[PDB]
Amino acid sequence: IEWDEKTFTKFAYLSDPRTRKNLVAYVLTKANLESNKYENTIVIENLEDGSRKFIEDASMPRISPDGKKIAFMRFNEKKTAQIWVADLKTLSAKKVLEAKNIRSIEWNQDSRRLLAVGFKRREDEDFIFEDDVPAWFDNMGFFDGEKTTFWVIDTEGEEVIEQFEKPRFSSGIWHGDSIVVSVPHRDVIPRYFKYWDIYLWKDGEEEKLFEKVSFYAIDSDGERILLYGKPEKKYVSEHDKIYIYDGEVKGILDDIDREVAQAKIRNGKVYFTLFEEGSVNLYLWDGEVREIAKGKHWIMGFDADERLIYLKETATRPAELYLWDGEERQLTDYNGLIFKKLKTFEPRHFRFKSIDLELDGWYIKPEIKEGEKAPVIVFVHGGPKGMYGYYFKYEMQLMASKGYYIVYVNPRGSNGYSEDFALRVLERTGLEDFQDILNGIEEFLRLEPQADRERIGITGIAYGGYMTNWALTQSDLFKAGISENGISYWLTSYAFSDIGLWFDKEVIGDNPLENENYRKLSPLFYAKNVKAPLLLIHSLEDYRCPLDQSLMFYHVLKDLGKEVYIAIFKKGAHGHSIRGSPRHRMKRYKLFMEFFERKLKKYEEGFDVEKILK
Amino acid sequence: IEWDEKTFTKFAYLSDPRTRKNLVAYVLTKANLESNKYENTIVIENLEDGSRKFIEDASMPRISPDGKKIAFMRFNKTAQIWVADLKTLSAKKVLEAKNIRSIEWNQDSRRLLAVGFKRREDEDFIFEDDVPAWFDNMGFFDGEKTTFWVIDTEGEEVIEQFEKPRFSSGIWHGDSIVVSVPHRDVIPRYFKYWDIYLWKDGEEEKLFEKVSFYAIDSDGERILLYGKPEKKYVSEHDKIYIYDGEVKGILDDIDREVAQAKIRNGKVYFTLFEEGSVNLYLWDGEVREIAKGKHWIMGFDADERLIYLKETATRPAELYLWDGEERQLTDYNGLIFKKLKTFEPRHFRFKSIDLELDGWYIKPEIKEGEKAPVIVFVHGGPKGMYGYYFKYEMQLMASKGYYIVYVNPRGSNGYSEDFALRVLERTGLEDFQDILNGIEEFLRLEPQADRERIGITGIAYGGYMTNWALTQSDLFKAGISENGISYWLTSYAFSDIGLWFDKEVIGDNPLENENYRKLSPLFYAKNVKAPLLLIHSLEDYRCPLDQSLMFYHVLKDLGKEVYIAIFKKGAHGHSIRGSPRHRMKRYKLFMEFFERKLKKYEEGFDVEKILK
Amino acid sequence: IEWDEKTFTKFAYLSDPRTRKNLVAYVLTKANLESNKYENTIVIENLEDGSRKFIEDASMPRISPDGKKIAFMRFNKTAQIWVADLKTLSAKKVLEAKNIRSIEWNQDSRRLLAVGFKRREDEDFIFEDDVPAWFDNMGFFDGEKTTFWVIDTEGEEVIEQFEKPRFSSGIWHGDSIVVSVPHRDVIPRYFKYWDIYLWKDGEEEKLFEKVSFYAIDSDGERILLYGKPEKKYVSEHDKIYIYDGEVKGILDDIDREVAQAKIRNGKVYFTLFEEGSVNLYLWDGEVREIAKGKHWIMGFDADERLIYLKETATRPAELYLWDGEERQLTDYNGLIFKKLKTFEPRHFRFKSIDLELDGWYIKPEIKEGEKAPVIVFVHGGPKGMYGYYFKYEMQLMASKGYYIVYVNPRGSNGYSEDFALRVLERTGLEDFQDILNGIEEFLRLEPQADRERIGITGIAYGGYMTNWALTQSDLFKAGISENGISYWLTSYAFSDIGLWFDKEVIGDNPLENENYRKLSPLFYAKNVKAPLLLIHSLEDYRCPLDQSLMFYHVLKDLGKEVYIAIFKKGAHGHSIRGSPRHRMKRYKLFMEFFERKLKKYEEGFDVEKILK
Ligand SMILES: [Cl-]
Ligand SMILES: [Mg+2]
Ligand SMILES: [Mg+2]
Ligand SMILES: [Mg+2]
Ligand SMILES: [Mg+2]
Ligand SMILES: [Mg+2]
Ligand SMILES: [Mg+2]
Ligand SMILES: [Mg+2]
Repeated sequence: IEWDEKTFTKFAYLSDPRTRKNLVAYVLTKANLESNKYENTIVIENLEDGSRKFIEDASMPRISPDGKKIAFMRFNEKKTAQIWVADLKTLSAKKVLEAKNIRSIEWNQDSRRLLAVGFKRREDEDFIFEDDVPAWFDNMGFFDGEKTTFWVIDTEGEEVIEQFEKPRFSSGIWHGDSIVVSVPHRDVIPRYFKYWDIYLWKDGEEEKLFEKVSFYAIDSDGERILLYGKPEKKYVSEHDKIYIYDGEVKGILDDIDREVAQAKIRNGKVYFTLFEEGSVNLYLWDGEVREIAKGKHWIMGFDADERLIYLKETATRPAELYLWDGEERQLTDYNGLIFKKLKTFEPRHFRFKSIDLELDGWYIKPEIKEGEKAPVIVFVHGGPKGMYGYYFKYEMQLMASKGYYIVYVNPRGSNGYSEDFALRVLERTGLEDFQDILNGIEEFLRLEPQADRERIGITGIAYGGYMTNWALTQSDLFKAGISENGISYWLTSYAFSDIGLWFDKEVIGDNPLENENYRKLSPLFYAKNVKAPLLLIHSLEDYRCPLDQSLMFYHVLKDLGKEVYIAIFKKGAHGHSIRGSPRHRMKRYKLFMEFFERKLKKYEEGFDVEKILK
Repeated sequence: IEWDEKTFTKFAYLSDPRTRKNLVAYVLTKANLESNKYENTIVIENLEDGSRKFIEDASMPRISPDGKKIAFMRFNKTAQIWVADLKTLSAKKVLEAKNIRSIEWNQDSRRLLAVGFKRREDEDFIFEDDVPAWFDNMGFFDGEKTTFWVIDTEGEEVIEQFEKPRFSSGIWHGDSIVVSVPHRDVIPRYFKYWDIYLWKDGEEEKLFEKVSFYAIDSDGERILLYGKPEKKYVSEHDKIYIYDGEVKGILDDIDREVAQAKIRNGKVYFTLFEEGSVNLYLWDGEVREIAKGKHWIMGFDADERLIYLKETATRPAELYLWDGEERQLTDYNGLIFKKLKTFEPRHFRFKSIDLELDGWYIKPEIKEGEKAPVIVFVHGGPKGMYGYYFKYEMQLMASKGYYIVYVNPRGSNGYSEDFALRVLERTGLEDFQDILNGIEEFLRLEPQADRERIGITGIAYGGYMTNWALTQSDLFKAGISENGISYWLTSYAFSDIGLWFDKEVIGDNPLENENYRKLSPLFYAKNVKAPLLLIHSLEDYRCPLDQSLMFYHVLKDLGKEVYIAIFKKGAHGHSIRGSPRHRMKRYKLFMEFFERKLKKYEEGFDVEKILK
Repeated sequence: IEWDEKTFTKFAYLSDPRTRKNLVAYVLTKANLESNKYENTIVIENLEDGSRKFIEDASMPRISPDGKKIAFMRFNKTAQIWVADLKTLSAKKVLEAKNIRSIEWNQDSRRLLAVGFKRREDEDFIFEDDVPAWFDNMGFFDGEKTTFWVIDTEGEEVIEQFEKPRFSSGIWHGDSIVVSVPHRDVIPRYFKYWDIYLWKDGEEEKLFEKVSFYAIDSDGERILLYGKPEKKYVSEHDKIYIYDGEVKGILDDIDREVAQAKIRNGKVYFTLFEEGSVNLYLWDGEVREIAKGKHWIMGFDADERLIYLKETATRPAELYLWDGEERQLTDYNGLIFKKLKTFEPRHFRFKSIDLELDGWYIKPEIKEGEKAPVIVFVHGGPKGMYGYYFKYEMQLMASKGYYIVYVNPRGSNGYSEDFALRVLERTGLEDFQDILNGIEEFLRLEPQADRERIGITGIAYGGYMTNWALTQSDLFKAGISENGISYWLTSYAFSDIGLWFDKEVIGDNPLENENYRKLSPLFYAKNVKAPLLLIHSLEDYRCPLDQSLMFYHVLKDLGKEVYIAIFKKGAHGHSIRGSPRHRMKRYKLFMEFFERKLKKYEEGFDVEKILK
């Protein structure tokens, strides 16, 4: 009906599509605000006639290759997950295995065995013990000396007939009757996202396929293994590509310089998506690269067996399921009725010149009077290699409905462009990519006289949050800001955060203990400069950008007599904005709105959370 | 009985002594390892007859001024104030109150003064508009404000309430309340400046503005202040003053710090940190020593009688009475200790730079022809003090065949104010040498100590000094650093006392000032060749997890041998104050790591096989 | 994967096959060690699309004759009868049922016949006016009578009920019910004589008076009877008969016992005990075989199809279909038994006294030039049979390096009737010789078997043989005796089946008969030279606890080395039917006891240390 902090609860969220023969499966997720829980329903849709059947309180659908049956997960309260198998015809099901700590399940070609990947920890009640690095990872909790577990599960007898473990952050996939195992390669310390060793495992014995390469195995058609990466990388920020390995490594993407978002191989054909200029598009490789779905949108996921299906999300609509027969046909409209009565604001794309480059930019125009001006919010995506674009961004439609101009850009370092365009940001953070945004703003103001230049706020999460702190220390233009799970100091990010030990050396430069860049590019040392009211938002479970990042910056700013507030969420990780409990997320949305309302649209003194939140 | 990780559970811990007339009240606390809980039993003794009655599962005893009745607390999740007639010990639930930090009797034996706090208390998120965002052992402030309740114990109602800013305190003075509040300039000045008000019937009058002391007690005629009238540094020795309407310092001739003190009918009882001891004195208009020697007086109370809790290096506290002489009231742990070997430390003086410093060591039972390894303890601080109190680890490791050694480097409490102030901005320089010197001198008096094996451990500042040691020195063969500091800058912007404490102890303009990076172990991490164990807890806001974890992460990035154990619960003091099962595990770990990385080295550390 | 105490939990156990039209249904059972529970899942297979569908946490599948619906039970302490539509498997709850032992469809695919029991159910005490006071696996009778309910599954009501004496049974015959009730003279004669009635609408006529068979099945024109018309000994082979109102025995020229039988459309499907095998046959008016080989057919059903469970010495049952050839329907354990080694027993013939006997032995993997210890297993009985079924302990111990050796002594099932009758009042005489002689022939065949370590073990009658062996012989270096017999007199008076069984197998006039003392191991106890482990369970009324405990106490009084393990739960059959955790402990115990007293003898058995 109207846009507010709850409206997101009214959307149907689709995820994790799967297909075999003429069947499609996916997960329907709702945010239940009353019970404060997410509900999951696997939907199984027959092609031809649109008929649906359901598996309630379940997720991770996997359809057996023979299309006779489907495997899934139910989660528990008692804190344990169960693996179930149901027959596809009647949907009667049985409980196969009770498994905690299971991150994935994949069918074998025989529609009998499953491959489960998971982890084991030390699990002492009173304390965690760590001999390795890092001590934690975001959304995974404290590693507590975690290792990777592999289970070959028989769904008939319901037993684990094979099990072995590997180092932390390994992964595996079926290759025929054998398993392809990717283990992060270790020199001084495991080199994550950089180098892997790859093995071929069958019946307790393995052989090494690759030594210290830059790619890992994401899929197999049983003849060929699909490799995701480059064979070798100078920078993890380099565009990931895809390779087919028959015993020779043949890259099919060499001519195309873009990063591969997602890929799957079936029957020698390879379906994959790319980041391009704010979009994520779907292509097929039959031995030539062919276009499938390309436009202003993001393809969130896809699967192909006899048929090709994918989820398509847009700037104004959450994902719906589509089928491609050689023409695109839309299979589901879940949110059709809600958005019939709900106004959406489409972003207008513009080009602008910044230094030596021409960049992409977008703004949303609220409804205002021909005789009046509107306040502006500048969003800055996480990164640096994140990308803004044609996906669905809640806050943006929210604030547009409330009368704000919405403006965002893809500064150098962003994904969706040339590899070089991305690498440029390296040890450049806060210099050129910040000018990119200021120039994007300026071109925007010129395109839109009705935007009031005197009220312009800025907000961002993660890297965006760092950019928000930076913007307030380095510029006079912003009347308000909201910084979330950001970075005020690069050094602690290097030592503290989950990925800090590798990522920072690359993005901020080497020799962190010495290198003066770390204090030079960090907003924390520029604190005396901030003249704007600022809200900091953080979450206690976020190991990507740890609590200190927000809290130090807040404490110091307060010591300098600045106006700043900190909201610390008791639960939730780095992604808590989208992934936290519905009630949590709602309160954040309410806070986000109200701050921009009282600090930007019209400035008023102080912030009273008790009175404001009701 | 033998010494191990479980041995601390067998001790009776006494606390919070109280007296009115001839009656004595105190708390008996046992650590139950099975139920993994602490058990509290209020014991009430008749000064004669030795007779003991009890109040089960309760604490915070307060005896009425008329000694007819006693107030106490029972904690569940809510706390309840109870009142029992002392004669039959029959009791009634008076007020059910969560977040009450204290209770005190009005002179009339009717009204109570209860000092709590109120917070925003949203379930999903905390919101902070003030500083700091948290305090160690108090949790996240979440906009905390101080509350004051005047409770009538008869009708059982709250007849008065008002609130003050965070960290405010109050006490009874006659029929009014003395309210001390932290003074605000930009941010509240904690431990530095206070405004003091006198409060009655809704109206207040400001007694003091921007003073370095606050009101710690009253006899109702006079007000006892704790602090100085003005301080250039918080690290200055805190003294006592009698305010009758004119401030009079009674301590002006003694340069020492007061630990504790109270006023009863014109007379002032107090304790001082002196050279590794805490001694009890009485001021009747002259300073007269009551209990002095090698020990700590951990608490005391006096009305018609003077009682106190004495604790020594070989023993946990017991209750003592003094008439003209000392008489030991209770032996709780005697039977147990009869069966347990105890080690008295040996006092020794040493030369460090220009000063003569105190030192101590404990000598194990050693084979006539053999040498023993050494464990160096560094106390919290900088203004903490080692001495004659009871340190579990020391006894434990002693009975385990280790040399125990510790010193009081400059900056330590218990000496001249200047002796303490010397450390300011000097952290890791002079005091470290003081430790290096004390060590040498020790090795000299004890040739039996094996210089080839010397370890070091410490908590908080002691943890920092441990880190510092392994970066600055090839002397130590291993270390255990608990809740310490690898980096001073974050200690400034992150922890609870950082904003002020760091500026004074480290330097001003922290963002610029290079001292923060120079005295910070994290930058010297390349220099560490000794195996290190890093210990932390998730609830400690004094020295946040970043201090231990960043250090551990960096060291691992450099290929050093290091380990980290992070306790899912507990604050800065979790080692002593953690849950029994928690504390035992830490003891067993502490124990095993010194065994395996120091006494006889070995490769790797397996916490699974080693714990059980 | 490796063989150990826990390996049995990795196998899928199928039971209770049923079929109608093109449909098949059976029960999948798994032993869950973590939850310590047995899990059942009804599996329904279509012979059309070769597909599976499931009914979770359920058993007793019964498919309606028209193939449209399936009835089943869910237990938990109640039980409930459900009905599901076979196409979608949507299910509705029909009747909440306590004490229902069986359910069967009427030809109308509407009504069920439930047979069950009712007792006195006093909370504090059981009261018994009949015999016996208890039955193994049924608990104490407490006055129990058999109850019969006719249930309409549409309206979900009991339309008909009546009751008969204890141990009565019934089956549908057309629209009527054939009731078999035990014939009473002084006490009911169980397993000897029955009276048979035809019951409809509250009315009954008597078909048979005091006959030695009862009614097993009906095709609605014909009643299948199981027994003989007249048996002198209950140990006589039970045969099958067809009653159209004249009685025709179909097996007359075959002297073998029928294990199971069913009748559909004038044809009779049945199994036979033959020489270690249980084989499937059909009778179309001439006996013709279906599945014959080294195997046991554990169950079967026929309507439009013939399906059966087949189990072998190396594999648990899998399901098969017979179209005129055998086709394997299920391999549940196939993947497991790729990675798990199994041992096919070698069959051998030997001579004993006047007979030629069957024997089997498993040869372990041995270091050549060295020898392996032996374990003789004795089957229950005496009319039990060893053979081609799957015996866990045998696979377990063979994998641990033991020879396994067992025989069917005279009195065993699966040979001529006279062969079975030979053992009567002979227990411990000839059949024990049969075992000794078999062992001797085996030692010849396997010179690598070490005759200086040979153990012996058995359950029930086999525990009897184990006791007997240690008192009657010097051959054995150790033994494990489970739920056996030391003293026959108490077997007769105390045990569930004693009053009839012991008169037939041991002898008549039990109180006056010297055989009861003479064949009892207990009276020879002074003879035992070999360490012995006794195993019992408190719930076994087949061989009551005194059997093990008296033998134990006596042996101790004589200074012998003996131990006793008493399982707090479980009946006679607890080794297989006990709770998974229970069964695991039993296995671990069995294994470790043979290891430490047989393979290499050591002093003492410390159970707290030996099992985890
Ligand atoms: Cl299956
Ligand atoms: Mg809802
Ligand atoms: Mg199951
Ligand atoms: Mg990448
Ligand atoms: Mg009351
Ligand atoms: Mg002080
Ligand atoms: Mg019903
Ligand atoms: Mg029979």
